[PDB]
Parts: sequence; C-alpha cells; structure tokens
Amino acid sequence: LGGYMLGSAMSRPIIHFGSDYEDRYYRENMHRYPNQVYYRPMDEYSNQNNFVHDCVNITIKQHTVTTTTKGENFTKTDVKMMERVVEQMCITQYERESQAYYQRGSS
Repeated sequence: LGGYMLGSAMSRPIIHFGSDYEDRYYRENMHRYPNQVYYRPMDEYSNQNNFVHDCVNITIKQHTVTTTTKGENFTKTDVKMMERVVEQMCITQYERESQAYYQRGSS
C-alpha cells in the first residue's frame, strides 16, 4: 500500500480448493472475505502475470493488517483462500487498467 491503487468491491470470485468441505467453507465465509484489491499502473512489458502477482501479495498483506483489526480474523486457512480469490480479483482489475492503457494510445 502507498504507491498502489484500490479497487472497490466487485464480485467474490469462485474458487475450488479440496472438496465440498472447503468449497462451502469459503462460500459461507465470503462475507468475511475481502472483495477489494490493490492494483498498480502498467510498466515495461505489459503483462497480466506481473500485474496480478504484485496485486495479490499487497491485497492480502493489506487486509490482514487493517481488516483483522477492524473486526475480522484471517488465519492460515483464510490467507490460503484469500490468495486464490484475490488472484482472480487482480485479473478483473487488469482488464480495467488495460482498457484505459489501450485507449491511451501511443504516448
């Protein structure tokens, strides 16, 4: 956080971990799971891999600090699903910035 941007809630991505046990666990904890991510402007060699990668670590590292002190509790299992759910959320924002970068033209 600091030199990044924040994207408001959109839609909690659907992830598949082990089986129905974990599936229903996360699905029932979506309300306690963050739906916002932190994305940064596109740099040299515009790629979705680097965009989402850097977005995942910051998003989880950010919520675990404030959200866990705002009225939540992210444990080992919480960060696990968060990693997968945030990764998808980062891709969504990737297209959001890619639409403005592609329309920006050659500047």
